[PDB]
Amino acid sequence: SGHTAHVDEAVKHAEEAVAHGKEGHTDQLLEHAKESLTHAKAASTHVGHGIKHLEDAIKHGEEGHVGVATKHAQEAIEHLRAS
Ligand code: NI
Repeated sequence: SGHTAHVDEAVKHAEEAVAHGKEGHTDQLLEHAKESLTHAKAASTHVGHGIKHLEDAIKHGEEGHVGVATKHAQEAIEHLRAS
């Protein structure tokens, strides 16, 4: 897709990852963070910050720290929305 659609899908999935994370839905946050990341990579400086945070969100999620994965996914949205 073009840049716009990828950024949009990256934001939407990151929003859904955040929403899952606040509910403690670790695997669902992971599923969406990974979809967000695929789109953010396909959209590829705002985007690069978003990618870094999504990668961090996935690492922390895989580590059982869904609060920390959530915050990183929120940070990714801020950056992706910047872009
Ligand atoms: Ni594309």
